[PDB]
Amino acid sequence: EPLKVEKFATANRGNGLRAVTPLRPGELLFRSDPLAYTVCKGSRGVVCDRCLLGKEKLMRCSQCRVAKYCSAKCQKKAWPDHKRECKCLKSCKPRYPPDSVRLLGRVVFKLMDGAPSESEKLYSFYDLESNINKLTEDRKEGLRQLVMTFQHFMREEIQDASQLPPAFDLFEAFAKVICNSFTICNAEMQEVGVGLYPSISLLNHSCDPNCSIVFNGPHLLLRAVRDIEVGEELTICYLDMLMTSEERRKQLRDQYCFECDCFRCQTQDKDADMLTGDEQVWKEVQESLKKIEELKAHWKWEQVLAMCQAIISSNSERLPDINIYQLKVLDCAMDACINLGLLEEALFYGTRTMEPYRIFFPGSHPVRGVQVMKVGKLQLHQGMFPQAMKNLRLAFDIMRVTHGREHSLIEDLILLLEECDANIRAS
Ligand SMILES: CCCCNC(=O)c1ccc2c(c1)NC(=O)C[C@H](C)N2C(=O)c1ccccc1F
Ligand SMILES: C[S@@+](CC[C@H](N)C(=O)[O-])C[C@H]1O[C@@H](n2cnc3c(N)ncnc32)[C@H](O)[C@@H]1O
Ligand SMILES: [Zn+2]
Ligand SMILES: [Zn+2]
Ligand SMILES: [Zn+2]
Repeated sequence: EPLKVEKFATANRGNGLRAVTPLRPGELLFRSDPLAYTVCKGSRGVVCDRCLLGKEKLMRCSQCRVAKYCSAKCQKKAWPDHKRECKCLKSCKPRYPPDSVRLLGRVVFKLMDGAPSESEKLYSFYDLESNINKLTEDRKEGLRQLVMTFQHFMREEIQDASQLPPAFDLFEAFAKVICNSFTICNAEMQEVGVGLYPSISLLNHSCDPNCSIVFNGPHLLLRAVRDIEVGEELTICYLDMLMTSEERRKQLRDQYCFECDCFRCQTQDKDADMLTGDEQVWKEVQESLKKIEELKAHWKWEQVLAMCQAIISSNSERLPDINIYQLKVLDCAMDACINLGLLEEALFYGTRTMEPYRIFFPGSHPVRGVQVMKVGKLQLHQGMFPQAMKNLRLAFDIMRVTHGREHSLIEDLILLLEECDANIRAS
């Protein structure tokens, strides 16, 4: 069709997107490649720099020796967007720049040297929100340091403003990046990358949204996850669902410079359940998760598992599985076990997440769709067919809404459903 969405000017939250026509759950609203993107710090050399797929088979750029790739095709295609950054990268090894700086380098190369980008159809990098009049002095110091890091990293390819676009202010561009960066997760919901998607950046936040985004490599799909009326603002949740209203407050302040007075934030919706169990215990668990989550972002599965087991099967006092810190521990342990092939133990943690995930991810949410598929997949390969089929159908009922036929993972689920169904049919 023409578009199901259009940019408009909201009353109190700058620009927004709104429905042009009524929308149903699962309808594809928009799709976009990035303006610019980069692999994350902790997944560097663990995933293809370009398609963001994992492998043990990864060849690597001998020029800079920082880029890794899954294929000759991926190395070659990533050359135009990695030609200019190439020199700068080698030229500063091994104190590597923060992701935000590498990301902005690619933005600049792309605005200088690229044709207009399809990702900027509804809204461009130039139009993005900076919140400059809301930034705290502490935030500004932080952005100054990013500007100086950028001028250093980029010295070879960029010495002055004629090499940057028309009047382009680097302080403002980092301001834009802070509140318009998308985290790119792979099919298994692990963080692998960071990109800008300027048309998608019109979406304002809601702690109970009507839309969802999902990624297939660097490609982004925006889908409705509820019914939406003509004229209704389109929204997505910018944050992890496993957070309390206080945690959301801090993050929405610090990164996005706004205050949320939605129903959930006004009522502290779910907050008491999330923090059930003994406070001294969940305090330490939340402390240890810093490290467990760091190890995870670096794919260090045996170490993740060791630390999770010391919590889950601790000799000292334990937490309910509905406690968010406990829950995040169980999830990391599950993922560790999957990636280490300890499938019975993976299933044990996975099944325990099921009921909390039902509660903390209401309606249709891609994170729940994927977790349910994962558990269903584990059961399937232990011959637990009736319980598998149950979970695979549930995953399909979520992911037909959240991922849809345009996302290749749905094809994988379809194969699992046909397999499980074969088994039952014959039994
Ligand atoms: C510019 C304003 C948008 C900021 N937000 C996002 O970029 C975003 C949020 C949540 C995401 C993703 C991206 N990425 C995905 O692949 C979808 C899944 C649902 N999702 C996560 O699970 C997630 C949860 C908390 C932290 C980071 C995460 F990636
Ligand atoms: C990705 S942008 C969203 C588009 C933005 N409103 C614009 O005008 O370009 C993120 C910024 O939008 C604003 N924003 C998003 N959700 C909001 C909300 N629920 N209430 C108020 N402001 C919000 C904040 O300025 C935030 O830093
Ligand atoms: Zn690749
Ligand atoms: Zn290179
Ligand atoms: Zn809220």
